[PDB]
Order: sequence, then structure tokens, then C-alpha cells
Amino acid sequence: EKYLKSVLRELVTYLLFLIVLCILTYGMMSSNVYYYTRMMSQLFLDTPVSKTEKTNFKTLSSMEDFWKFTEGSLLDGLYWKNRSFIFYENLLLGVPRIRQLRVRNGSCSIPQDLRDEIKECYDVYSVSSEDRAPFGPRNGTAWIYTSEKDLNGSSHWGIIATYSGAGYYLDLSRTREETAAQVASLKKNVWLDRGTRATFIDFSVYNANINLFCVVRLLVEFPATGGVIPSWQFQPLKLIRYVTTFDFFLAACEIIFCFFIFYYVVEEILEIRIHKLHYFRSFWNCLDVVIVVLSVVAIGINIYRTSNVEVLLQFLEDQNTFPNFEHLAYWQIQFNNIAAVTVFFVWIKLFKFINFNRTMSQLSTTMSRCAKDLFGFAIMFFIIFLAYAQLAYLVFGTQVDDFSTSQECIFTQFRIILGDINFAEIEEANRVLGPIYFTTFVFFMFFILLNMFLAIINDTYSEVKSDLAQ
Amino acid sequence: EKYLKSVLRELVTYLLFLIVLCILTYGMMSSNVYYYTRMMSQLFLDTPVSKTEKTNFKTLSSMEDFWKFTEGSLLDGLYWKNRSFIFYENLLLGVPRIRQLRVRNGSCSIPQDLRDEIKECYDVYSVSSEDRAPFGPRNGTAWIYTSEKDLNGSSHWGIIATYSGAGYYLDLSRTREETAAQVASLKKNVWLDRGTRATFIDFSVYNANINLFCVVRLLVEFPATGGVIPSWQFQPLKLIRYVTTFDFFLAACEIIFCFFIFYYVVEEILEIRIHKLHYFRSFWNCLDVVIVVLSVVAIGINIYRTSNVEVLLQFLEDQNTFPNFEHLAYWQIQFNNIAAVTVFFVWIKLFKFINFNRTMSQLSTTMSRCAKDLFGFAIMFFIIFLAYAQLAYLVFGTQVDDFSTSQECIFTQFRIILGDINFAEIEEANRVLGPIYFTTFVFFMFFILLNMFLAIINDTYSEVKSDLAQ
Amino acid sequence: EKYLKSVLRELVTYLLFLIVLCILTYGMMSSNVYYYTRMMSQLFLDTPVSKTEKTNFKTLSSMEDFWKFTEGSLLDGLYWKNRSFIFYENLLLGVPRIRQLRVRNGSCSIPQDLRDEIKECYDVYSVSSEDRAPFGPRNGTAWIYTSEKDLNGSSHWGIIATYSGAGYYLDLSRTREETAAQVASLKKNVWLDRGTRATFIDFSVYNANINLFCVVRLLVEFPATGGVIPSWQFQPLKLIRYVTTFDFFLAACEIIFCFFIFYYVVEEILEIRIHKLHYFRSFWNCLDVVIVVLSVVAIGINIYRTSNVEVLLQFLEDQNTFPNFEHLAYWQIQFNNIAAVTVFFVWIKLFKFINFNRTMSQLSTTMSRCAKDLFGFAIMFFIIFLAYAQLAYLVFGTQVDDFSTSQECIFTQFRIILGDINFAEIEEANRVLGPIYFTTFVFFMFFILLNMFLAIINDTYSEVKSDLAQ
Amino acid sequence: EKYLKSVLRELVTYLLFLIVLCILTYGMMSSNVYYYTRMMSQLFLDTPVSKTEKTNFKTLSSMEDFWKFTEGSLLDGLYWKNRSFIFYENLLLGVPRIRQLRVRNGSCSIPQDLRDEIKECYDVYSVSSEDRAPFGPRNGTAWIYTSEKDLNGSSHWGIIATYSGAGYYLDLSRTREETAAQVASLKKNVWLDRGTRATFIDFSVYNANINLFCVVRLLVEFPATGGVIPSWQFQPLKLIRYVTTFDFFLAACEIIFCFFIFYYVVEEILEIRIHKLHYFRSFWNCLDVVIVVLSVVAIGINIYRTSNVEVLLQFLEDQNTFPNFEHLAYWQIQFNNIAAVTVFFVWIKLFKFINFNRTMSQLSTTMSRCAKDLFGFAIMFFIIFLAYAQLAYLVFGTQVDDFSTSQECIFTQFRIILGDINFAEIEEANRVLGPIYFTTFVFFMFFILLNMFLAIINDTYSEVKSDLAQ
Ligand SMILES: [Ca+2]
Repeated sequence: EKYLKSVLRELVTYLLFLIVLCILTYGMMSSNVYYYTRMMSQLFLDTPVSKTEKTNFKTLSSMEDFWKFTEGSLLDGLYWKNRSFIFYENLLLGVPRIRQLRVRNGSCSIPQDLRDEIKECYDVYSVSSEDRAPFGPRNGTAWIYTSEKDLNGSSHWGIIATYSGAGYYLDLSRTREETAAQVASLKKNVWLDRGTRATFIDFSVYNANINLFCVVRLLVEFPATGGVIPSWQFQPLKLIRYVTTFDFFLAACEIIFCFFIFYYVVEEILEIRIHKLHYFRSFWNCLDVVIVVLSVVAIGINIYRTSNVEVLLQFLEDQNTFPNFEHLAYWQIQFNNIAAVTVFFVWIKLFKFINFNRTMSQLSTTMSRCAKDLFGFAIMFFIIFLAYAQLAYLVFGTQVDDFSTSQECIFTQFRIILGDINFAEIEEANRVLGPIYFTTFVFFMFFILLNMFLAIINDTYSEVKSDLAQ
Repeated sequence: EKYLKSVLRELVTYLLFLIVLCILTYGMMSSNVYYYTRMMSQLFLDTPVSKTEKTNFKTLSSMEDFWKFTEGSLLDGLYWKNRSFIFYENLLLGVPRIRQLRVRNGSCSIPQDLRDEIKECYDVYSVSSEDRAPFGPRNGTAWIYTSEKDLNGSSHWGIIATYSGAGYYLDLSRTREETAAQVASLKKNVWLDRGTRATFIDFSVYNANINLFCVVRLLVEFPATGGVIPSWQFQPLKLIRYVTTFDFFLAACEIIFCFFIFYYVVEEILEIRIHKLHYFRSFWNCLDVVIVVLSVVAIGINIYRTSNVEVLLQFLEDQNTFPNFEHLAYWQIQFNNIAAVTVFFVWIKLFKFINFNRTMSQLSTTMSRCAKDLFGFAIMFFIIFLAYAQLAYLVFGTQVDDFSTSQECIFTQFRIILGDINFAEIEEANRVLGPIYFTTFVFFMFFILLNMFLAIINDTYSEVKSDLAQ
Repeated sequence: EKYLKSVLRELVTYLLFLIVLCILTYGMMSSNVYYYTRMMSQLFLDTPVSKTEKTNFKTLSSMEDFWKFTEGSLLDGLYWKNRSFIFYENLLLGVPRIRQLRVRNGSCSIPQDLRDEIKECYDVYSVSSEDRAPFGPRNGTAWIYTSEKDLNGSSHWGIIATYSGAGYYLDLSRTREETAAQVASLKKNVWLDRGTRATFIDFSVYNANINLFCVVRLLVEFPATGGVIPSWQFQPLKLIRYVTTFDFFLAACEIIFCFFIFYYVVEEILEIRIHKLHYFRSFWNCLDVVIVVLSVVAIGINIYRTSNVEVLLQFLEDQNTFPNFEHLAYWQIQFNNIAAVTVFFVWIKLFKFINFNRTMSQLSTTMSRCAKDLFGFAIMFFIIFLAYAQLAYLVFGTQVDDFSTSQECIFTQFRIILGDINFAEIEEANRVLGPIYFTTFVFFMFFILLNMFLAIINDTYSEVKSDLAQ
Repeated sequence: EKYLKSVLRELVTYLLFLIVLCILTYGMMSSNVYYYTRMMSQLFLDTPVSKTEKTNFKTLSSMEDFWKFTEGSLLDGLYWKNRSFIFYENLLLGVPRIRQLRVRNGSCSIPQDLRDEIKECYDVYSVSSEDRAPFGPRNGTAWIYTSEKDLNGSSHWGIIATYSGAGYYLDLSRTREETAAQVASLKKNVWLDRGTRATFIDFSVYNANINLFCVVRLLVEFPATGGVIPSWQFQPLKLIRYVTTFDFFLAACEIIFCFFIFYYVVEEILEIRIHKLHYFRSFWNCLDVVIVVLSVVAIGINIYRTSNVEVLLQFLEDQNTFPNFEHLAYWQIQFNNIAAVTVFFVWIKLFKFINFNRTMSQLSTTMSRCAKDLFGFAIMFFIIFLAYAQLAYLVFGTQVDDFSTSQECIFTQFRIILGDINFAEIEEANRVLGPIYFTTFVFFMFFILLNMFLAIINDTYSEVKSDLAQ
């Protein structure tokens, strides 16, 4: 009877922990936030670059389109008629910033055959090929290289390369007329030319109705082959924490969560000190360790982020400067990811107390007894899966977007297995190998290989049911 | 022999009942009705707001677009050249009505940090923060709050909030010139401003060729974050019933259905009294009780709806007023839902007489024998399903429309399992966690977990067949 | 040895027959024909109604759009600059024809409540409500009713109704200027009004390069609820057969096919005369009877169609008339359908000689021994399938296009099972019952019920393999 | 121990070989190449033909659109302001070339019935119907036929026909003004008329930043039924190889790969000389032979291609000519295809050393024992699959794009099985047979026939596990 009562006590404690965690994670969420970013992104990406034009920021194709956007839709969205409100609600915080990364002329070598017709070549962006010399009129921060440290920047993982936080930057103005003049001055002096490899536009807004910031980042990359590759980022933040009663309730819930985390840390360490050799012999102990580690990491990230609020205080002293909220947004994204993973893994631990009756124990035994063969056939299946992915990358890699990178081929093959196919592009890219690849993949994966998993599961379930009937 | 004859008599009676119910439910449906609403919705939602503009009602983005629609496409669709026929057949009944819901300034608290730059804040719509004071010129019903009781209104479940039936309303006119003047007067005095949270446009039409009304409701919501969220509703009604011979035939069928339902009620009550100890132990008795309860609820709703025809009589006395058919449309929708569910559950009861031979009995035994294990593994499977849904909500909640609400995540995961995927948006929202979530979900759900249902069914079928073979 | 050699002889004869049939059916096909209709349909449907307008023929919405098409894109497509070639290759044969079907005023009864505001009502199209009296100026065939017999017409199965071959028709002219004048005269006198229920535009072209006709039919329906429902039909024909060497080769193949069919008829009749009582005890005999009946029907249709070449001869005598090729196109479509079905069923008969070794016999025994239970569970599964379809029709019937008709619901549910879903529209139509219907359908159909077929097949295969190992 | 250590040595050697091959195949790929072709194709295809027009090169519909493209978007893309750079990076090499294929008047025979109205007919393109006589002004190479040998051309496999390398060609100029004059002169003299059957536009560019050429080919076909069928081809080439350090590293890797291939060839020949009769009894020996043959073919193609760099040398002597890189592009495509297949098959051989423990051996034995029955049921299943495909071709062949060719039907049926359906077009093409075909195909294939594969696999797995358990 002691075992059942102890299990019930553990179940009740874990249920309380689960309710606390769910309350926290839904308190840090709301429907108000999705439409915030939806309207912001629509305004800044979906609006045509100009009345006559049709291309938006989403469909930029050249430097001329980027200049039209910068002098056009961007200024329309940013400034609303001394203080701007991106809508009638969202105040524009301070000043926007524009930054570019540059590459040296001669960072690549032209073949000796063509040196008579081609004199200048610019390599793809890299830390080695980066340009750090003044150009243009050399008047101000837009024409002089500023290091990452002096710019208080950080690296950004772009579509085709990873970019540093340094470059040539200009701080725009509070009003539309001044910003337009600055942008026109930049364009006249040819700010963007052959050496440009990336450009960033950063600005943040604040919504007092719901007490949420929004950090915006627009990146346009200029590959060595010509054209542009636009991208965007809209990240809401809650820098100010305690403004309402629900905020204090969530603070209390967070304190309770920290108490629970410390209690679990102590409990797990106590058992580790005795069973350390065989502690990882059970999956539940590994799950408990993962949960506690993730929760501790989340707590540490939260503590670090809460002390970074001093950047907001610096901005509030003088509002004519650029508010650097990129680090806060990055750490908020990291915290959200870690909290989501912790919640997911806390949910999975519910299987520990799910053996109510003989049926649940039957199913759990079937699933545990089936893992050894499932892993082996997973290796076997994924060998062929990766062979097919490599063939697809080598065949359609340069033509089809779905196969443009070795990682994207895996996702495309998963989608094809599910039923989300784009066979027209595959057939267009290669009229002989495209159809052969598609047909053979579909056959040997959907029709045959996918059924080995189910055969293993079926045999294991039947064996377990026959055995446990005793 | 008595058992077989009694079962045959029951089967014949139930076949007659099913035929009557199907006749009723298909008589209350026609192909003419779908194209009615199709043309109405194409006229009002799909037409461009103006000749130069591209945005329609479906794609409104701001208060300016809403004003352009109200002064533009709405008047074009409403008035066709004293009486308006909306294509050439649908008489416009009475006048339309426009109603807005409002919020008080100061219903939220600004953080003390930003009180020097922001003075006014309006909270999200709620009954507590609702505004009930006059504004603007204070001339008429458009500038004074009218309660739900005095407005004969009712609540509406919107996209982002549930709204009351009160607010500030104006009754438009019969002709285009008067309505345009009223709308221009509203716009000049700034009817919509920071405090607006919702707006409604209501009107109904009548088609004499097919004898059907159409109650229309256009709702535009104004979130606290800016922008607009349009929505619509086109609900045909049949207030006048006995016109043609088929209508009298359907009335006779309804009388027969009522007699059948009374007979079944008496039979079920007698069986409950006789076999109180075994009634709820059988699934068929539960199905019979569900069917009888749903049919009684449908009959009650129908009786209430017929007594509600008095609203049409009030309108017919004076045609210069607004016909309030919202309640009739709501109850028609409820009746349709109840009747559809009753039909569905009446169809399922055919399984009672489906045991013709050994094959059908074996199949039914197999289905009823694995229900115990199917429910347990359904619990086990849906624990992981909801864990994945919660992770998806916490990760893509603020970026992807498909995961914008906790309920939307479940439907999106069902669609992903089927094969309807939107992986591009998932990868765009999170380039690391998006692919991991998608790949792990697909693997652990489609490839492995979904096959446990199949293993259970296969093992149970084999066991049942082996047992019943002897 | 006797059985093996007789089977070998039968297999050789049937392989020759199959080769002949495949040769015929692929000789009556060519890639040249798909692009013929593709260009015709792109020219007539896809092109905008006018330079300023955006609506196509596919997106007509009112009588004004239809008039603009008739005076606009239609004349541009028809006439190319006495003889017109709809492209630089396809001669326009004779003149086009326009025909409308009409309904009487007062074919429905207005409710007594509204008789003071509505005086005229036109019912949906039917043979009883059809109008047969002159209207308008009463000058010519466009304003007088012409019966189906005198018009040499036939019924057409439209989208919302089935239409007769009678009505009010006008024969257009050979040149653009005359046709435009006729259409303008029709429009000025108000040819289309409240009574119109359908309109037809018929014309045919000839392409001498590939020796193919193309019979075109554009139908626009005018429901009693307003609006228009466009539809089209492009049917290539081969009236002139024996021109090239391949045509004579195909004639020889057709003669060989008739000889084979007579031989098979004689064989089957001889077998029936001996085993008439138990002849239908075998599936292969039923397949043979089906094949022979379908082939005889195809031969009869071909003989009827060849005699119907006299219509072309009548047209060729005077080219200033309307070539009535509608019957030839209808019979060509019927012949193509019957030939396709015959080819499909001839392919299936290849299973008779597929028992090469023990593996094929094992699989055939498994499939035949499984049909008894597969049919029973098919009935069981389709009862629930039809219950769900009826619920979907009653719930989303008036809002969603995919559920607009009772037959559309079945196809939509099949598509949903496969993975082709449109959940957004379902959720929009009903925000409570939509999600419930979708989720419950997906669960109980894909997760559970679809696996009973698979369990039955697996058990039968295992039993057959265990038995035949003896 | 004797077997295990030899297997370990073989595994290590094959792992080294696999790493070398993967290094080579990923060194011949880069993300920079996908966006190269992406920008090129967006510039030339997606760009509107003119400011007023909407048709692209992808949506050409007639000779007028082709002329507008040639005088419009093509010249805008080609020439950027003596030397042109398609972007600010990609130099235009030499001059473009325009070529056309032609057919004789009278290559077909008109029926005697219509010879009084039609005088000229042009057959579909073929080597027999090809025209080879001068036309037009007869001034220069654009109006005289040049054979394939004298044009240094080669055949091209188009959408509706295979085309020779001969025809009437004009070499365009280096500057926009001269090319526009030449194109206008061609258009004025009616270069394209009834006899035209195909047109090609060829040009290549070079990117010094990434050292990659791009051979471009735009083909517009003119069917005998009218209209145009555009198509395109963008193929990057690495003609110049030894420039950077990574290039020398890849050369060393290629030398190592050649040594490995020679060693494997010797090893396999040694075993063949001994096991001549039973060498093919093992699947692994067949895989080794396939790998060796494919690698040798790839090496031969590479040797042929490297010695073919002389074409670039000829062009570099005089840059005022047309650079004929078509053969180099063709052979690069062939080499890429063969290398991809070799990589795929090299990956599959990893299964030989995958028998680590009892689980992997059991899975491999299950897969091996299945092949006998799986092949038989594959024949059985594909008989019905091809019957359905033939029926679909005969029914929807002339109406639906997905069924336009007998090969397209197979791919469309695979897609339908997966879940990628276009049921709307199928139902539109045939309203009776379309739904029947779709429903019966889905049922008999997805619900029933696809489960026999799984039944076989499951039964074999259970048998193998029971046998090997003891
Ligand atoms: Ca699927």
C-alpha cells in the first residue's frame, strides 16, 4: 500500500508542477501578439514599393528595387502624421539604422585567360574578404568602417552567409523629411555598388495598449552572382514586466516554478549520488535530468535577460538615438525556444503514471520492447533516405528551390512522403531523371520500406499480448 | 422464429423512420441555396472597394479601407436602379444598420517609465472597459450608447473577442443618395477613432422566385494593436413555409416524424423502467437516448422558431425600419446543426440490423472487442499529440497563422498528418526549431505511433476470427 | 500437358487481341489533339473580356459581363483577318449560333404577405415553366419559340438543370462587322431579361494540317437567384477518316478487331449453351460477357457514327449556314468512353494467365479468398462514410463549394482521406461543427476504420500461405 | 576472426572511398550556383514582355507575343549599360544566335472534300517534312538553309517533337541598337510564318566572381494547331577548373578516386575470373559491377569533356562571334547525372557491412526473403495500375494537362496515390467517368491493393523472426 500512496503523491506533485508550468507558458502568450506582428509585417512587406510598381520587399530583385523601397514604402510605413506611430497605436522608438557589409575588390583571382576583359572581381562575403577601408565622400559613419565592438553589434545568420556586426552604418532621423534627405544623399553618392554583400534596416516600436515592444530587422543580401535575397524578422518583446495584476500572478507562478526546480534538483542529485553507475540505465532518469537541466538553463537565461533591461533605461534618457534591442530579442527567442522544449518534455513525463490498468501496461510494454528493432530499421531506412537525398541534391540542386541545399532535400523528401509534392518543377528540371527519381522514391519508400516499421510493431504487439496473457 | 420476425418488424419501422427523416432533411436543402449565398458573397466581399483600388472587403487593412468600402462597394451592391433588387430579384428589406462598439480612454495603465511620451491607452475590448458615454456632436443614436435590451440585440462570437449587442448605431436610408450622405456625415465627424473595437453592418434581402430570405452580417474588428480583421456571414432563411405543394408534403412528413419521435420516447421510457439495471450497460440504448433527446431538442427549437415569425409581421407593417432577423438566423443555424447531428446518429443506428451473416457478425465482434485497447492507446497517442501542439503554439504562435491559437495547432497537426502542409512558413518562422519540430513530428507520429492502432486492430481481428471459426 | 498447351494457345490469341486493341486506341489518340483544345480554350475563355476589364468567360458574374464578352472577346477570337481562321490554321466553319431558354412570368406563386411589393416571379427552369410565346420586336427567329424537333437540337446536361434543345435562336454572320451589328441589335432590344435561364454559343472549326474538327459549346446559366454560371466544352472530332496510310492501317486493325469480336461472341455463346445454369458462377465468364457486350456496343456506335457523316455533306453544299455537329460530338464522346472502358476491362483479363508459378497462385488465392469479408466491411465502412457525407451536406451545403451537392460530398471526403483538404473554408463556414466534423472524420476514418481492410487482408494472406505450404 | 578482420579492412577501405566520393560530389556543388540560375531565369522568363503587357516568356500564346518578347524583354535582359553584363557581374560572351526550323507547304494532303477552300497545309515537324529552300529576300544566313554539320549543331528533345541542329539562323550583334535593328528587319520581312515549327535563342554569360559560365537556351515551338509552347534551359558550367586551392584539392581527390576505381576494377575482375558461372548469383557482385561501370563511364565522360575545352579557346581568339557551348553543357549534364547515380549506388553498398548484430541480420533476412513475393505482387499491382493509366489517357487525354501523354498518366496516378490531386479538372473534363475513375482508383488502390505489399512484408517478418529466434 505504501508504493501506491507514494506513486499517488508523486503524481499529485507532478500534476501541480505541470499546471504551474502550463499557466506560465500560456501567460507568456496571447492572441494579441500574433496580429501585432501580422499587421507590422503586412505593412512593411506586402505594400507595393510604390503606387506604379508591383514588387514589394518580399519580391525585391535588384539594387534599384531596394532603393525604391527605402525611399518609398519604408518611409510610408515608418512615419505617420514630431512623434510617429507606425499605426495609430505603436510609437516609433527613437531612430532607425541602416548598415551595410562590404567586400574588397580583388578578394578573388580572375583566370589568366580572361584577365584582359575583366579587371575587378568581388568574392562571396567572408571575414577574410571583408572590406574595412573608407570610400565615397568619406564624410561620416556611413563611409567609414566601424568594428563590431564599437557598434555594439552581433552576428546574424543569413540565408547564404553568416554576417558580422560591423560595417558602415548611418543613423536616420525622427522625421520623414530628414530621413528622405539622408537616403537621397546616400543614393546620390552611390552607397551600394559592386562591393556590397548585405544591408540591414533596424527599428523598434512600442504598443502601450498591450505593453509590447516589436524589434524589426530587414536584411537584403547581394550575392556575388547579382540580384537580391530579401528577408525579415518581427520579434515582440515584454521588457516591462509588472504593470498589471496578471503580471504579479505570473511572477508568483515563476517563483513557485523556481522552488519546484530546486526541489527536483535536490531529489535527483540525492538518487544520483547512490545509483550513479546505473542511473542512466532507466529512460525516466534521463528524462528527469533533461527536464531539470533545461529548466535551470531557462532560469539562467531569464536572469541574464532581466538584467539586460538597462539598455532600455539608456534609450529612455535620450530618445534621439537608436535603441539597440537586438540582443534582448535574441535572448527572448532563445528563452522561448528553451521553455517550449521544457514544456514538451514535461508533458512526455506523464507516461510514468499512465499504467492505470492492464491495457496501459500492455501498450507501454509493447512500445518499450519494440525500441531495439525500431532503431535498427531506422538506421537502415535512413541510409537509403540519405542516399536519395544526396542524389536529389546532385540532380535538382541548381534548378529547384526545394533541393537548393543538402538539408532542404531531407525536408522536401519528408513532405513528398506525406503527400506535399511539386512534381512539375522536378520534371521540368530533369525530364528523364526527375520522373525516375520520383517514381522509384515513392515506390521503394511509401509502398515497401515504410511497412517494415509497422511489421515490427505488429509482431511485437502480438508477442507481448500473447506473453502477458499468462 | 419470433426473434427474427420481431427484428424484421423493427428493421422495417426504422427504415420507414430513416426514409422520412432523409426526406425531411433533403427537402430542407436545395442547390438553389448555395448559389444564392455565392452570388451575394461575390457581390459584397469580392468586388474591389473602388475602381482604382485593389483591396476588397476580404483584404481590408485599416480604417481608411473600411471607409472606402462603406462609401464604395457597399453602396454599389446595396442599391440597384425607391426599391432595390440586389441583382434583379433580391428585394432589399427595410434599411441597413451600422453599429460600433467602443472602449474607454484609460481602461489600461501605461508604465510609469513611458508616461511622459504616451498619455492615452485603450485596452482590448471587454464588458468592463466598454465605453458608454456620448461623444462627437452628440446628435442622435450614432453618438449615444444604447444598451443591448433597448437595441434588441444579442452577443456575437467574433474572431478575437465576444461582443455584446449594445453600442452606437445608425439606421441608414432606403436610397443610395441618403445613405451616402449619412456615411459622409459620420466620416466627417470622426465616427471611428482610437476607441473603436468593432463595427457591424446588417441587412437582409428576399428572393420571391425561390422564397428565401438572406440575413447578412459584416463585422470588422479593430484590435488594440492596429489594423482591421474583416469577417462576414450570409445565412439564408425560410420564414414563409406553406406556399407550394412540396411545402405541405414536408409539413406532413414533419408531423409523421413527430409521431415517430413520440412513439420512440414512449418505448424508451418503458424499456428504461423495465430494464433499469441494464439500460446504460449497452451502447445501443445510449444511442437511442441520444437520438430521442436530439430529436426532442430539434422539435422544441422548431416550435420556438415558428412562434418567432412575428418579427416579419412587425417589419411588414412599416418597411422604412430595420428588419431584425438576427435571432431567426441564429436559431435556424442551431436547428440545422441539431438536425444534421440527428441525421448522422440515425444513420449509425443501422448497425443494429447489419448482422445478416457470419461475416458481418465477425466484423462487428472485432470492432467491439478492440475498443478497450483503442481507447487506451488513443489516450497515450493524444498525450504526445497535445505535447507537440503546445510546443508548436509556443514556438510558431506569434508568427504563423496556422498556429495562432491553441485550438488551431490541433487542426494544423491533423492536416499535417494527412499531408496538407505549409512547411515554408514553419521554416521561415524558426529556421532551427521549425525543421526539427516538423521532422520529429512526422517521424514519431506517421511512421511509428500511428501503426499501434493498426497492430491492435490486426491482432484483435485475428484472435476474433480464430475464436469464432470454431 | 493438355491444359498447359491450351492455356498457351489462348494466351497467344489474347495477346494478339490486346495488341490490336491497344494499337487502335493509341492510334485514335495523339499529342496534337491536347494542344488544339488547349489553345482554343485559352483563346476563348482565358482572354480578358476587354482591354480595361479583368473578368474572363470563366469569371462572368452578371448579364453585363456576358454582353461584354459577346461583343468583345468572342468576336476577337472568332474572326481573324471572307474566310476566318480562328488561328492561322483553324478555319471557321459556317456561322455561329446563339440560343436562349426562357421561363414564363408567374410560373411561381408569391406569398400573399408580399404580393403588394412583388408582382413578377420567375421559377427555376423546367419543361413546365418554359416560355413559348413571342416577345420583343417579334422580328425573326430570335423572338419566336422554335421547338426542339424543328431546331434539330438535343438536351444538354447543365450545372444546375437539364435543358432542352428548343428556344429562341439567331444565326450569326460570316464577318465580324455583321455579327457585331446583330449582337448590338439584340442587346438594344433587351434580348436577355428576367425570364432568361440559359444561353448557348455554338460553332466549329477545322484544322487541315492535322485533319481534325473542334465543336465548341459555351453555356451561361442564369439562376433564379441572380448571377451567371459559365461553362464550356471543346470536343475534337475526326469526321474524315481515310486520308493517310496510318488511317488505312487503323481501318485494317478495326476490321481485325471485328473479326476477333465475332469469334469471341461465338465462343462465349457456345460455352453458355452448355453451362448456362452455372455460367455466371465464375468471375472470368462475367468478365468475358462484359467485354463482348461493350465491344459490340462500341461497334454499333461506330456504325451509327459513320452513317452520320451526312451532316458534313449537307454543310459542304452551302457554307453560309450553321454546321450542326453537336450529335456527332456527343456520339464521339460516348464512343471514346465505351472504348476506354473496354480497353480497361481487356487489360484486367490478363490476370487469367498470370498464374505462372506458386507465388502468383498464392497471391491470386489470397485475393479471391479475401473478397467475401472485404465486401462486408465495404458495406460497413460506407454506411458511416455516407452518414458523414450527409452530415457534411446538411452543415456546409449552402456555404462551401466542395459540399454544394450530395455527390460532391462523397468526392470531397475521398479527397480529404487522401490528403487534399481545404480546412480553411470548412472552419469559416462553421466554427464549431466544422472542426468537430473534420477531426472526428479524420480520426474514425483514417486512424481506425481504414485499418480493418488491412487487418482482413493480412489475416487472409497469412492463412492462405500457411494452408498452401502443404 | 578471419572473416571479421577482413570485413573490417574492407569496411575501412570502402569508408575512405565513400568519403572521397562525397567530397568530390559536394565540391562540384555550391549554394552560389542555385541563385545564379534563379536570377537569370527571373530576369529572362518572369520579366513582363513590356510595361503595358502582362504575358511573360512563360505565358507566350502567339507569334505576336514572341516578337514582342524578342524586341522587348529579351533585349532589356541581354544588354546592360561595348561590353554588356547581364547583371553587374555576368559578362555576356560574344553574340546571341536565333535559329528556326521550317516545314514545306504541301507536306500533308488535304481531303478532297475541302480542297476548294483550303489550298495549303503544313504537317507537324519531321525530318521528312523539313523545308530546305530559300525564302524571303534570300539575303544572308537567315533566309538560307544550313545543315547540321555546317552549323556545328545537335538535336534537341523538345516538348512535342525532337528537332535537328539545322535551320535558318542569324548571328545577332554586340549592342542593343544593332540587335534591335536586325530583329526589326527580320520581323518586317515576315521571318516567322505558317511554315515555322520551332525557334531557338542561345547565348552564354560568364561570372568572374565565382568562375562559372551559364549556357542559356530558349525554345518556342509552333504546333500545327496554332499557338506557341515556350520552354527554357539554364545550365552553369565550370569550364575553367584550376584557379583556387580548393580546385587543386578536388583534382587530388579525383586522382585518388581514379586510383580507387582501378583497384576495384582489378579486384572485381579477379573474382569474376574464378566465379564466372555463379558470379551474378549474388546481388552485391551485381552492385559492384554496376558501380565500376558507372564510375568508368563517368571517368571517360570527364576525359572527353576536359579535352573539349578547345571551344573556349576558339571563342577567346575572337569575341565578336557566337560561343558554341551547347555540347559542353550537354556533356556536363550527362556527367552530373551519372555521378549522382554513382553516388546513390555507392551509398546503397553500405548495407553489406550493416550486419552488426542479430537485429540487423534479422531485418536483412526479412528484406531478402520478401523480394520473391514482392516482385510478383508488383507485377500484379502494376498490371491494374497501367490499365487505369490507359483508361485515364483515353478519357482525359485531350482535356487535362496531367493526362496529356501516356507517361504523364503514370506520374499523375502516383501523385494521386500520395495525395496530390487536381480533382476539379478531372470532374470538369468528364462529369460521369471522371468521378467514377477517381473513386474506383482511390478505393481499389489505396484501400485494398496497397495493403498486399504490407501483408507480405508482415508475414515474412514474423516468419523470419520465429525461425531465427531458435
Ligand atoms: Ca497522404
